[PDB]
Amino acid sequence: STNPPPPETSNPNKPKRQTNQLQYLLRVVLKTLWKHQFAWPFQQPVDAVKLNLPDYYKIIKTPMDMGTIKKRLENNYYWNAQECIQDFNTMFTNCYIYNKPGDDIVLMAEALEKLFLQKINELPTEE
Ligand SMILES: CNC(=O)N1CCc2c(c(N3CCCc4cc(-c5cnn(C)c5)c(C(F)F)cc43)nn2C2CCOCC2)C1
Repeated sequence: STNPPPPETSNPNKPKRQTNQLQYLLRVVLKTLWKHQFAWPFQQPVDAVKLNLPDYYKIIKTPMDMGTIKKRLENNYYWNAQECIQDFNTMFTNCYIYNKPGDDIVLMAEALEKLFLQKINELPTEE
């Protein structure tokens, strides 16, 4: 099997805006998670081809990763902060759906999600 194309990251047919919450999600949330010791499995789409996992995209039909989230934030793809937050949650849920609980990949996702929830609990009120 090939990999699927990555999720769409740009759409010139929908309106664009910048807000302080989206700025916070790119500059504080994404930046802090990206530099984490355990970020590297989530920084790009799961490469089922290189990792020889033929059933990954048979099980995971809504893939998401922090490289896509990065690109969507940079392209002003999100109108609402909640759209981005939902993408982060999809990434974590995909990991918990596919991977063995208590094993290395899941432990790494849990560490990132804890940090994610801490930063989101400090999401600034709309400017
Ligand atoms: C968020 N990532 C994610 O959800 N994933 C899906 C499942 C997965 C991944 C890896 N990773 C990730 C870490 C790097 C890695 C490296 C190799 C590898 C082996 N040799 N070389 C040169 C590299 C392999 C291997 F499967 F090919 C797998 C993986 N494992 N699993 C499964 C875990 C259950 O058990 C079977 C493998 C990603």
